[PDB]
Amino acid sequence: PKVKAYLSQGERFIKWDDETTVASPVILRVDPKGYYLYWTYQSKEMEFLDITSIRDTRFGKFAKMPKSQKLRDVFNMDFPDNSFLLKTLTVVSGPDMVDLTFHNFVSYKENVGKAWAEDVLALVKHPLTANASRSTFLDKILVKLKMQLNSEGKIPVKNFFQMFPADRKRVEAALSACHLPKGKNDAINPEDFPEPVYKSFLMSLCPRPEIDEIFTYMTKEHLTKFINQKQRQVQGLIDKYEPSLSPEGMVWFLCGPENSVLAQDKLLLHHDMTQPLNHYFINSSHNTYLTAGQFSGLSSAEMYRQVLLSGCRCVELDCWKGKPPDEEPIITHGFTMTTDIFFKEAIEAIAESAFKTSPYPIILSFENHVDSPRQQAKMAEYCRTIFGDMLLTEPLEKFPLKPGVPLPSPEDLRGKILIKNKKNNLDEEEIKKMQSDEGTAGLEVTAYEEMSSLVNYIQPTKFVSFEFSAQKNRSYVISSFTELKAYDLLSKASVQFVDYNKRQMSRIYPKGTRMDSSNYMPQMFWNAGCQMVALNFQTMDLPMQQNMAVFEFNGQSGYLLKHEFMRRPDKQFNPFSVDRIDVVVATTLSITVISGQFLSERSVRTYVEVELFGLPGDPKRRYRTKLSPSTNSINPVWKEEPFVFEKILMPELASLRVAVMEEGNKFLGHRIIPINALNSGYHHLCLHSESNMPLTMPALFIFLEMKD
Ligand SMILES: [Ca+2]
Repeated sequence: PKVKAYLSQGERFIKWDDETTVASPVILRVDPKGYYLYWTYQSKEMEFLDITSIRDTRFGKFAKMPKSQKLRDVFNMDFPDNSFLLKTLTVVSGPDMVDLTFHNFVSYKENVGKAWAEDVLALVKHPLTANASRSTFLDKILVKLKMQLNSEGKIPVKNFFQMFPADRKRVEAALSACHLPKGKNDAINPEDFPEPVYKSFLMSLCPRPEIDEIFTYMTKEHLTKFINQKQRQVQGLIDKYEPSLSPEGMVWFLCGPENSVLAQDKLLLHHDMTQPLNHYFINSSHNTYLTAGQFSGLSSAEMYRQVLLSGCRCVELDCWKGKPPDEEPIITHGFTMTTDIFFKEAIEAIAESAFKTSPYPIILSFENHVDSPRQQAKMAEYCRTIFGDMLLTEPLEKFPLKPGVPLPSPEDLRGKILIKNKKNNLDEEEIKKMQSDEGTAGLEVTAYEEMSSLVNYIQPTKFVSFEFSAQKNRSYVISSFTELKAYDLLSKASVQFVDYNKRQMSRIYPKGTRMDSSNYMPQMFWNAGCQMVALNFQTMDLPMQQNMAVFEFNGQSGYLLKHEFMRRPDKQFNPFSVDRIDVVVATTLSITVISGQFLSERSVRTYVEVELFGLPGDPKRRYRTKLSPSTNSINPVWKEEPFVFEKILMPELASLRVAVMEEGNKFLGHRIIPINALNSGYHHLCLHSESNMPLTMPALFIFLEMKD
């Protein structure tokens, strides 16, 4: 995705901060490679923001507004017919959904911020941007080093120490090996640090003798043999990667884009999007308005923006009456100490962000406690007016709400918002039981005409039995279960649950005892064909690590087509009891964890954990490498046998977790990858954060092999 020329040429803005009240003129740019959004002050200083760190961009009325009187005067915000809203730009960045930074800009020229917002987000959100080769992430480092210059236009040696902080002596030695100065207060001409010199620097700092071991120099014939035998035109690869094929040439080849750990086409939108809505796994958030714990902490409408921007397609609104003297509907976790937001604010947030990154339909799960015709009427009017044409207010002509009629497809409902709401306890012991399980979901109130009229394809009803649901044969009825109730059902009525999910929707949500907003592991519910397995997006624990990872695929649309046997009515499937037909494309996966590079910002021992998520009958062994030989985190090499996952039964449903840890089990980076997206051979596995964001420094070198 090429960086448009105007972005690299730059535009004039005033950058402002509310906490400091400082407003400074800047030129804003994206570098030609699209690694950094950066701004340059009049005094020549620069600040950089990784493109991969950007979560959203906002223009006009959606941008952040200056709150201090000092800044309001500067921007003439107390004036009739001012052009301030034609000048505002906000860039939102952060390592997860909650820890957000707002970078705020006001353009000198009118209207330019719209293009900046749209084009920058397009670069950030392209499924391939985060999935570049190891070489690209290494290049990102080089570009930073060469752009962050001192007063004399030179690279301070201290910037090398900051970039590679684990071992100063080794950095000094690598600079010296390149005939560059290594003095603490020395500086380097950027002209003396082109790509080949950078490569030499890396080879000195981070030697790769484990790659030299594959040479058992290469010619055309020998390298062709390697590519055809191990990795599952050759002279052109030598010309591209050989510095003078040498060991170093092989290093760069193996770090290059010709070698991809993923079948990258699978990151793009590519699933059949024309099947009934309930034939997909749907990315789903629980108690979306909460930023932290379930019992206390801030509620924020910003959570709706954040989850929707990551392709979440099902969110939750817990609606309550205003607290007298207030008479305006609010969103909060009832009977707790969580803060309140206005219902209106949530609708405004959803309307803004709903289709920015995915065009496919969203479902709003209302948990309604507003036992007021007036306040329900306000709720319904907010939805109708703010969502406008986005709101699905009536069923589609092709899909009437009658027995035997399937749900419409994601494609049939492109750009539509669907409302899930009802459509037309007392003592200490009972309270405790409810709090431990369904929580406030056990306390919903009757819907009146205004709210009822908005409900069509997602009608919640009390579950009776799978037999009863099958008899009634209504695809437009949804059943919701706590993790506890659904576990009881999937354990005791597995086949019936899968069959239910071929016709109707189920939504799963965390039990009430999880007051710290911990998550349950989603796999067992996906295994039963459950579509909306709702998790707390503010908690990037293992469940969310998996959720973010698997939903990155299919364009981060928030929809993944379920396995054929979870869809077609003529093949009964039981995830606990596979048959001959189920296992037709079973595979055995071997992964060898060979070595790691720049794994930590400090010298500490490290190890790698590997496991598989999948069916009950899938291989359950969890592997760990030994600790690294020493506290060397620059280039540890392990001496491990392949980790074998024998008979992955239905690879489409399985994912491989590879997680890198410091001694003590402190997270450094990970990947969770659907089995069918993996390429075989020697690869440099670039590591992601808990929230699946690409990390620049750390990588693993691995060998993958798959057999029938
Ligand atoms: Ca709720």
